[PDB]
Amino acid sequence: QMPIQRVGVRAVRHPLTVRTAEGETQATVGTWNLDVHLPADQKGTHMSRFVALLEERGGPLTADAFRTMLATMLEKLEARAGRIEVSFPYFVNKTAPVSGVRSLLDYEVTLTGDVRDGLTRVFAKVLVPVTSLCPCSKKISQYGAHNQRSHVTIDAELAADVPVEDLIRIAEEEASCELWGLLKRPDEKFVTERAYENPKFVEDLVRDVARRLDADERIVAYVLEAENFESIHNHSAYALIERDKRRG
Amino acid sequence: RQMPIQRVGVRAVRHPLTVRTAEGETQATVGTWNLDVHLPADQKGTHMSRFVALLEERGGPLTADAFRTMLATMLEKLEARAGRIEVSFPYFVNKTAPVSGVRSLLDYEVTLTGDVRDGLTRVFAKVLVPVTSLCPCSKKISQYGAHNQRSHVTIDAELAADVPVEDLIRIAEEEASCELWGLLKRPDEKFVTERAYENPKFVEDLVRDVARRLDADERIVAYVLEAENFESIHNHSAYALIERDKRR
Amino acid sequence: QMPIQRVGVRAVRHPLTVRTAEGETQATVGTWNLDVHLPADQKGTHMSRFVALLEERGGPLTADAFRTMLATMLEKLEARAGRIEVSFPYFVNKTAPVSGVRSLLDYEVTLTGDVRDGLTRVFAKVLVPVTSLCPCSKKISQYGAHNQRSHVTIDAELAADVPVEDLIRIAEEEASCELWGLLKRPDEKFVTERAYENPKFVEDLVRDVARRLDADERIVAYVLEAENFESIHNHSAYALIERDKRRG
Amino acid sequence: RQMPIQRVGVRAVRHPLTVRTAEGETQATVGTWNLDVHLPADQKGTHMSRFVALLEERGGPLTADAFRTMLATMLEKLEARAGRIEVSFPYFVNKTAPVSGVRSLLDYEVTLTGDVRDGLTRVFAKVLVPVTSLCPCSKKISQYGAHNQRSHVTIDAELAADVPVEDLIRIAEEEASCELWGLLKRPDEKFVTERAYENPKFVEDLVRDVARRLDADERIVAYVLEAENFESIHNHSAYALIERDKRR
Ligand SMILES: [Mn+2]
Ligand SMILES: [Mn+2]
Ligand SMILES: [Mn+2]
Ligand SMILES: [Mn+2]
Repeated sequence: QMPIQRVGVRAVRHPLTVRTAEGETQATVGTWNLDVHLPADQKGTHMSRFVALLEERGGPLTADAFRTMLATMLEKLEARAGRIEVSFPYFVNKTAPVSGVRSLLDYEVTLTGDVRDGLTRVFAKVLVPVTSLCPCSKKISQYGAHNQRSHVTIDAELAADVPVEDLIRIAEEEASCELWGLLKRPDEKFVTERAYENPKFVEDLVRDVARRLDADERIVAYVLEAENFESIHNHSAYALIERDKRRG
Repeated sequence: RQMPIQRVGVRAVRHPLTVRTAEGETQATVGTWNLDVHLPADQKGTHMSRFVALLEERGGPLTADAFRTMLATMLEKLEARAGRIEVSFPYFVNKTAPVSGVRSLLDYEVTLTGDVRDGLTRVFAKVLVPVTSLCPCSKKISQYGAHNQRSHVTIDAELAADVPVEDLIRIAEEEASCELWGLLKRPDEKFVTERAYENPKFVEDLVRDVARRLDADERIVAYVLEAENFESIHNHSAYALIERDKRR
Repeated sequence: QMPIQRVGVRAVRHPLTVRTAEGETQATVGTWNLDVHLPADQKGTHMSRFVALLEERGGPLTADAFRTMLATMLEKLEARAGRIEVSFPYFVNKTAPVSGVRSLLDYEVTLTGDVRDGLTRVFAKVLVPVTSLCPCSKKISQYGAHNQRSHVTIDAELAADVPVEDLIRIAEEEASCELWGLLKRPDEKFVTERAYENPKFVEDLVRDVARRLDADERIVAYVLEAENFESIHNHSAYALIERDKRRG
Repeated sequence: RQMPIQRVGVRAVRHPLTVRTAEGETQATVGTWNLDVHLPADQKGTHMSRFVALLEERGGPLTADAFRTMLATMLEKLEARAGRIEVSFPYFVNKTAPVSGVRSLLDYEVTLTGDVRDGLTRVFAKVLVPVTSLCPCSKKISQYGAHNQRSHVTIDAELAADVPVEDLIRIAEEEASCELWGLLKRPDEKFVTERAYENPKFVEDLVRDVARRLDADERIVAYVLEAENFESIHNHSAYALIERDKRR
């Protein structure tokens, strides 16, 4: 006797191909969460149809194909509102700072689509691993400064199409240092020095990243998180910034 | 860096906890704490150290009113005007088997959240209840048998007035095809298998039946109800979400 | 002043391509654990070299390439003993029982190589999701019978090259019913009936699977596990069988 | 089906636990239990129900001797001659900060295993100690700074004579670059940053230093020691394993 906002399949693991900024087609494994709105006067959705769209679907998952999948799901399941969400690991070939030795780095990307109330919204979320270094530990200590691996997460509601790599760079750029999978000894020296030279508190990280998200038209709203897995503790330091530019 | 941060603090701090039962008995459980505060735009950083001190000093059972005293003490000790406390912990209920009566303990995952922002104190209670599901379709189409799977019903509830988790569990255990038990006897296995078969329910029916009972409690202003069936026939889960705010 | 049996990198996520029994090349994401033995008179291994073998390596990961990687690692790291281990999700296009509707299913495959004491050993481990159904619940109940999703894991030490798909079939074949991602209504009926018709206890599952591993020459030893995620309980039923045919 | 099963029983049963401290104080913690028995070849199946009954009836602190009484009661109640009990739980130790002395609790993950097979009773103790690591290479090559990461040292120890976990933690906390604390003050952050810098250690050095101290305890017949550095500079971990059996 009541409508259900989300009703559908969840945790469907299924192969995916994305297209890199470099034009390459990247093959990965995704986890899909496809759901639809059920009108009160409807007893139940057709669950076999979700798995069928995933099997029928083909090609690289471009921004346009993503939107075409959301519409195809609503037409095939006979719905007016619904959401599609896929999570997958994404890889970028990076270049070491001094040696130039190429190596891959792994990011976690979640892509979401949602049509409700005649409005379609696309969301880009990337978790970017980075190195942080406390400025206090550096300032009060004769030698050394505590450093920890950090996870910067950018859940951005796109006003225009934004490459995930555009969000990864903002993260790596405003971080004390960015992670690389292979580092030569000349490279270990530079990363250890540049981090010490650029110590940033979690409040500084999220602030420095937010300013650049603020200044981007393609981002109408975003949730920004930064977690420092403190070496000196068994807990983490956490900071979240929420901004909807449509406010006002 | 001239920008406020809605949430800065410590994350994933495990620490021993004592809570108060509906009976008023105290249960000892381990908790994972999240303590964060709002940071003004002209403030460089909050005191991470103080958040842990509040956990070490705090003692005694975690009564609702005690949870509200802690949220104020946090703002008072970290010199903030807004902030949130989150704590999740396993919760046990001695259960009575349906036919034999053999007592057995069942575990649940409870999360309490308090939040002060814009001069409003809001308390939440989220519980995960483990329950059995049985497909109405399998039962009708098949000559014999009916596929059944373990389900997870999650009730996140903003409580205008305090409500025991026991009260939340009941709405889910009662509205499920059948409740779970740790110890069952041959008499009790027959009842659970027969009763579940006699009350088949789709993920859509389950959330709808739990919503109607959550809609009828004055204490619960708002809620986000989730039901996930781990389908035996597939390696993917069925899902349904109902969100209701009684203010709107 | 002492040797270290395993010393190296761990949790290196990195893209992988395997070749299916159907000749196809399957692209997936792997997690690598590459380690080497350190002689007492050696202070430390070269960790940058592990990541370099992964970046340098190419082609589908065939059984032969896997062995050639283990040797290349020992030669490149200047070791006499060492281990390589990659974990990745693997997909098979299955056909529904009555409708024939094709759909993918996801398995977790771990491949291990180890050279020690002049002996090289290759191990194949596949986790196969399956449906189980209690024979007691069926025997003591007027209607219905409890059914749960199960995970059958086969860690087999190969005496000859064995396709992972050969191990997945043994698992799906001796199970009450095998999982399919897309099932039509004719298909739901068959899977619900065949399971009820073939109820098997966890002790029966592992026994029925072991007999077929026993009778396979390509398997010199294996660890077999079966976990039933009981619908009627919040815990699981577990059975493990260990067999080394070289015993005697 | 004419084949023995080395391990049949229940898995992942969470249940509240009380353990005894080296001080003799009792600590309340939640446990996840694994109770299995050996099944003869001519036996169709063990009684799953009895395993949970043993957990409900059992009370009082989990003293070593009490753990050994439970292993016998299990074989006696399930009518078996071989079997294993495993229980893992968070463990806390009030810690004292190095300069200020501010007490703070730190958590560890402890796993106790008992095993009767071939008429031998074997007790084990596995603990995970959270510790900080600092690279000796970064310290030498770099002009300023030194990269540091949180590490996990795991000691699995077959105990001929009972040993408190406190004794295991000490060997790891002492042999690490620096121990972890929940609450630290500006004086204590300086000490930890300086001390860790003053005692750099490679994953290989750490396991080697912990082994020598584990080799010198008569109570510990055998052990598998693991050390994993979550390197800040990379998204992958350093690893080292040392396995020693003092019988061989
Ligand atoms: Mn710090
Ligand atoms: Mn069904
Ligand atoms: Mn049963
Ligand atoms: Mn290093």
